[PDB]
Amino acid sequence: STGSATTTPIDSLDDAYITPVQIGTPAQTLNLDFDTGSSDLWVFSSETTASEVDGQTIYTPSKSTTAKLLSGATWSISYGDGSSSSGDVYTDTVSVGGLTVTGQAVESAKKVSSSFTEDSTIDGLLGLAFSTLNTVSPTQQKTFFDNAKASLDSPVFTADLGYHAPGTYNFGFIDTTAYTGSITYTAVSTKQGFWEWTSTGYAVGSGTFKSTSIDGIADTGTTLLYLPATVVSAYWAQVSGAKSSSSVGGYVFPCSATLPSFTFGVGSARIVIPGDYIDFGPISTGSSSCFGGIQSSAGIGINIFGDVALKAAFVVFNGATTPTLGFASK
Repeated sequence: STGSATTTPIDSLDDAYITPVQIGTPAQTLNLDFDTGSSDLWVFSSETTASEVDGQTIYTPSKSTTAKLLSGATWSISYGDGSSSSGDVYTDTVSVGGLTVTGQAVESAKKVSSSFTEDSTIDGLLGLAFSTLNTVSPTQQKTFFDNAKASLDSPVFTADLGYHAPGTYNFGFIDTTAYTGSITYTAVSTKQGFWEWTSTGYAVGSGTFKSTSIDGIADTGTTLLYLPATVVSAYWAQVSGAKSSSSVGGYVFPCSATLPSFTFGVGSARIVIPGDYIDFGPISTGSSSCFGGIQSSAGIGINIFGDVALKAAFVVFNGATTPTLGFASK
């Protein structure tokens, strides 16, 4: 089997991407944030504290003839950005782009943090990291991909995120028309539960490539590119007037600037992020100070190849017995 679904930016900045997901019988379609950095499929629901729901579409398990309470199971998750959610668990039928999993754990939120409430466009998350990170207790549950894998034509999914435009998540096949050149594959460590890999270096603009190992995670659920402070300083030094602002929370730059590109290495291959992808616009409405899309990972504890990086590539998440990651230009 295969599946193919369009993923759409939630706003003009590509802060996140939503993908329609069919849950239950008859189908209830929710728009979920596909997140290769986590492993829970959770949704706003009829059980979510009413004051914490503000415009989201909810899953109502009592209206699904295939929903079953997973007795005794609870979940609770905290994300790198400080947001969180928790609740109980149903199993139900879940379909993405024509690919159907029966008996998928659907984690129903009883509580969500303010960041989730305040974003009316995201109805929940669909985790695509390794199932070892799944938070359901006392019986850990599998991701949608893990459940689908054996049935897929090939045990892979691909992320093709757009810049200020829709893109595609495919399951079970590689669309050879969706990228240019060849896909370069690179090793993955699953030791921390992530799609963790090592970039071979970077360049700023038309500058020389610096060969250096940068361990990080491919994370569709993180907006920005978080890299070591040395790398980030070298980038922003090429933008007149750019500076790190402790009050704003990262590097800012004059909105009148033209940003240089940023290149990262994948083996001997190179992925170029155009400068415009690094512009996250005014820090507040009407400001001439703009927020940067490349930020320091210092104090996150891990480097994160988030959407800023991934949207410059066609990315293969290869879930074979020994997982790997593939990157192609597009």
